[PDB]
Amino acid sequence: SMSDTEYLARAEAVLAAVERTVDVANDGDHDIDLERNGSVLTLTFENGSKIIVNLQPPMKEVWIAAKAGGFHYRFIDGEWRDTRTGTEFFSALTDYATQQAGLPITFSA
Amino acid sequence: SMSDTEYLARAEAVLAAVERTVDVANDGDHDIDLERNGSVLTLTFENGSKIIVNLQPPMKEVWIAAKAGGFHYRFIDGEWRDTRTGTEFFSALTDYATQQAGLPITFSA
Amino acid sequence: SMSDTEYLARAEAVLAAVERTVDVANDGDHDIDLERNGSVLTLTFENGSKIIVNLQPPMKEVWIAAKAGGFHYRFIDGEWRDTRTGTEFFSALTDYATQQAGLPITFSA
Amino acid sequence: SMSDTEYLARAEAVLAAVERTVDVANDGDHDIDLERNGSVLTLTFENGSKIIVNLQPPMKEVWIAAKAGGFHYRFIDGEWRDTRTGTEFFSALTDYATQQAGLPITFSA
Amino acid sequence: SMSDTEYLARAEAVLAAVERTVDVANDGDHDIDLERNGSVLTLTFENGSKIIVNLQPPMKEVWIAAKAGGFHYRFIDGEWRDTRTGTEFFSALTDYATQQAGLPITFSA
Amino acid sequence: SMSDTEYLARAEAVLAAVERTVDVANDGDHDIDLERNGSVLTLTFENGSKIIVNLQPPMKEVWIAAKAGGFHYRFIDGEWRDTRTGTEFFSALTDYATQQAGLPITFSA
Ligand code: NA
Ligand code: NA
Repeated sequence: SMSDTEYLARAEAVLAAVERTVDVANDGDHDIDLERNGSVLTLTFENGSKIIVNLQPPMKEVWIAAKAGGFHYRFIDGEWRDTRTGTEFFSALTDYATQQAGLPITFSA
Repeated sequence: SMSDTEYLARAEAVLAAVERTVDVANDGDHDIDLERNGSVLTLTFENGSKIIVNLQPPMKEVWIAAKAGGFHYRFIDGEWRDTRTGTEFFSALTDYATQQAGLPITFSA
Repeated sequence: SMSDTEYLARAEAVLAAVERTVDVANDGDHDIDLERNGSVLTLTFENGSKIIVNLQPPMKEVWIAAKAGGFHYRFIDGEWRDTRTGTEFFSALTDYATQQAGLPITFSA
Repeated sequence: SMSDTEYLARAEAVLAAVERTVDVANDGDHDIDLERNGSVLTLTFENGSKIIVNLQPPMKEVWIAAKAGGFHYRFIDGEWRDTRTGTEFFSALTDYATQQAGLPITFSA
Repeated sequence: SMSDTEYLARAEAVLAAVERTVDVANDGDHDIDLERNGSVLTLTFENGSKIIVNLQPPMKEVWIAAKAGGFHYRFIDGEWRDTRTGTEFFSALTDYATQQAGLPITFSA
Repeated sequence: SMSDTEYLARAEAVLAAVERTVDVANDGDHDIDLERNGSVLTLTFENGSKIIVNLQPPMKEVWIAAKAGGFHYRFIDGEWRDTRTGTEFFSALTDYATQQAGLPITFSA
């Protein structure tokens, strides 16, 4: 269809925030491989496991694919919420990334 | 009633973004006449046609009046959407302004 | 549960905006006592009356307690709205604080 | 020259913030006439006195003209500061507007 | 050294804004190939020419490489400015991209 | 003097960001005691050590007091920088907090 730049600005800002937090983690005790390609951010942990954060423009969503599964987030009333459970994006990502890093990594707005 | 400054801040920011993009277009190949008076932004293209972007505070809306018609936008879940079709504001305005300028003008958040 | 940092960032920003406006009022003709403790902002007016603005994280709300009563606000479609009447936050607070100060204090996004 | 949209976005946001605060004041005890024309905001107080807030793009400035005089503000290190005294914009405007309204009006970021 | 997330948030936001504007241009009369890889945004115009916008973290800069040359921008007093001429980022990019597209493309904050 | 609300909005936003990150850390493996009183944020780690982040309005600064010492930050060209070394705020705080928690805590804009 037509690009929705209001959606893209918000969704791209999520990818960027995630990348900055990983950069900080990598300054310290972490070694997470990070790749940003198009609208896809791929994190590869030291144990070889992965988390991908990406855009789904057709539903104006941001998605996570992690060891725990695949989760979809829509921006509703000021924040990104899991379309099934309502769980807020950064809290879920923190949970999944901490599981996979074996060392806390704290994502926060 | 009482002024809703949260609405006004968002709606005024739309008018301002539209004006900046037109200013840039006017630095280049365009000659669009721009007038900002109160909460009304009037664009007059070289062919004499017009687009008006204005506020409708009673419904917390931003409106377009263009050759294509009159469209009303409400801020829902992080963006300005056409109250009838759901089309996002800047994508619609891009379409209408490009029709009337005869040369692409690209509005974007 | 888990801290919702997207909610907290927005709600904390309300407390901060309220405090800045009171600081400005206090530079001039006002003498409002202000206390910020945790997620609770307490305003004590010259006549001894009070307004408290605080967070209610379980419902992702910001609350007012004032002479006029207790009001609850949720962030819906870009702004903080009274969960019962729909009244926008800063307009309501302006009303209540002006009643209690006996001199206009203007809160605005 | 060429329009500086980064400057214009910041400077226009000042005009908009000033207008919202006046709108709130006008909901209450004030009757300030407000006119926004192009990049010029004219406030006319009940006593007939005036304050104008406007843009000066050639120096990327925002200016005040008030009873107290004419003051020029540049954005330096995160805020708008008087080019002669360093006084921050909203604090100065609060001072001047309160003088002219005869009733406190509190401008705040 | 250590990742500067305040710099990265601002610089990444430039890349994202540029990409959104190109997306809009591509909805209309343009066909610009866009690739985002790491902190590098590559635009390939219909005539085969290129513009790259990328990060230079060691000096907290954003760079352009275009037909017109290589330009470096630092964030100073609220905006991205050419380190040699002071020209603001989006105005320069508009100039270079319009040269290379042969059809106006308007970048704006 | 007069309250500088442009400074206060930026400085308060630092305190709020720090608090949100600690809240997230506390959802996981951490137990950091957090107290926000006025413009002072006190963090008490499990080993009894402390970090305080607070405002210094007279110089428009944000300060850290940590085991490593006392550091002062001013907002210059888009970010908070150590007035002696130029080190950016969140990178320094990450370093100090990680030292004192004994488990990485990642602060990021
Ligand atoms: Na919303
Ligand atoms: Na700055």
